[PDB]
Amino acid sequence: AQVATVPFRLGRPEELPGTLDELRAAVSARAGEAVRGLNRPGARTDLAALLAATERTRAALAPVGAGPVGDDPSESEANRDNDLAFGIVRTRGPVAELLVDAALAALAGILEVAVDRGSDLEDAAWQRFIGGFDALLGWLADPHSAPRPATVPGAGPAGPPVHQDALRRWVRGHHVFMVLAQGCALATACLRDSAARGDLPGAEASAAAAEALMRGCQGALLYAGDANREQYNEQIRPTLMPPVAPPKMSGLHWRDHEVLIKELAGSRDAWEWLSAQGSERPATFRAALAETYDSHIGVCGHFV
Ligand code: HEC
Repeated sequence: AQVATVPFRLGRPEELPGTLDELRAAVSARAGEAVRGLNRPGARTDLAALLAATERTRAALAPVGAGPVGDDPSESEANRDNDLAFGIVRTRGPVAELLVDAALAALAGILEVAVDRGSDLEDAAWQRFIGGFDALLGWLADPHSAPRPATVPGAGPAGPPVHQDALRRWVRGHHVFMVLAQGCALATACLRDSAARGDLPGAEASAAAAEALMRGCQGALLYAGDANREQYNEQIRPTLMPPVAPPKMSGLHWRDHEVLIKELAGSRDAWEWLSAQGSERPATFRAALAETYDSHIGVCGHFV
C-alpha cells in the first residue's frame, strides 16, 4: 500500500569498484551533479524544499539502468527472497552510478514521509541519518578528500498516526540501509587498497568516508528501530485473517551487508596503520562502529 516506491533498483555489490581511482572514474561526474542538485539555492531552507530539490535532481540525471539483472548464478534463492521482501530489483548497469540513483531515491522516500507527517527522531539522530546521504554523495563526488558536511533541515514533530505508516518507514529505512551498506563497503575497500599501496592521503579520505557513513547507518538504525517499535504496538490487535508479518532482512542472505562486513574484516590493519601515522579517524570510527553495532538491537531479527 504505497509503502515505498518500487522496484528499488540497486546494482550488484560484488561489482563495486575497489580503488579510489577506479571509483572516481566510475562515478565522480554523476555524484558531483547529485551534490550540486541537493545544495542548489533554496534546497536547504526546509524539508519540503529539500524534497523538491531531490526530485528535481534525480529527474535531471540521465538514466543508466539496463533493466533487471535477471539470471544471476551468484544469487541464491535466499538472496533473492531477501531482496524481494523489500521490493529490491538488482539492476544491470554501472554499479556506482546506480548507487547514486538509489541514494537519491531512498532520500526522497524518507523525505516524503517526514515532510507530510514529521518525525519523532531526536534532532541529532535526524542529522546524522540525513547527513549519511551528504557524506555518501559528497565523498563519491571527490573520493580522494574527506567529505564535508552540509546543513540538514529539521523535521517537524510526528503528526497523527496514519494506518501502517510504521511499515512505510520500516521499508523505506531498509532501502537506506542498502545504499549505506554499499557506500561503506566502497569506503572500506578503498581504505584497504590505499593503505596497501602506501597512499596515506587516500587511506585518510577513505576512513573519513567510512566513519561518516557508519554514523549515517546508526541514524538509519535508530529511524528503523523507532518504526519497528511502532510496528510492534500495531501488531497487538489480533486478526481473524492470517497475520501479515513485516518483511525482515536475513543477515546471512543480505548481499550488501555480506560484502560490507567482509571488507570491514581485513580493514583492521589499515585502521591500525592510520593510527600509527597519526590519524584520529580510527578512534572515532571505532566509536561509530560500536554505536552502530549496538543499534542493531530492536531492528535486526537476529538481535535482542
Ligand atoms: C538484521 C538482518 C541486520 C540489519 C538490519 C543490519 N545488520 Fe549489521 N549485523 C547483522 C548480523 C547478524 C551481524 C553479526 C554480528 C556478530 O555476529 O557479532 C551484524 C554485524 C554488523 C557489523 C559488525 C561487523 C564487524 O564487527 O566486523 C557491522 C559493521 C554491521 N553489522 C553494519 C551494519 C550496517 C552498516 C547496517 C545498516 C546499513 C546493518 N548492519 C544492518 C545483521 C544486520
